Amino acid sequence: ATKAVAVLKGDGPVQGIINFEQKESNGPVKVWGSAKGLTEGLHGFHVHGAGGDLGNVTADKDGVADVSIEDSVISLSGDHSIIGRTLVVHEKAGAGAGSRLASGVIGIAQ
Repeated sequence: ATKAVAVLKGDGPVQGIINFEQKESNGPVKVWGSAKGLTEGLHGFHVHGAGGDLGNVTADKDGVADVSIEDSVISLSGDHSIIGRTLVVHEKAGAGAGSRLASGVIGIAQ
């Protein structure tokens, strides 16, 4: 694909949207967007399955994240295609095996 969207829905006020973008089959995916209704701190932000970790995002004192991560690992086409694989995010701000999540399966836009 060349575009895709992950609509984040979760526990109560936690929601959000995340766009992905790729130009050529082995180029860098650009992951931009935001999610709203969080707590203050860092949250585990990554794609589910093998090969899709995207570090963290910084929720501010309003529980809102802004995301702008270019990415060469993940891919819209190819074998490890994230199209269909689920973008999850921790509601619990910090470290460790977070359990209260908010998910959004990645679907095609363009």
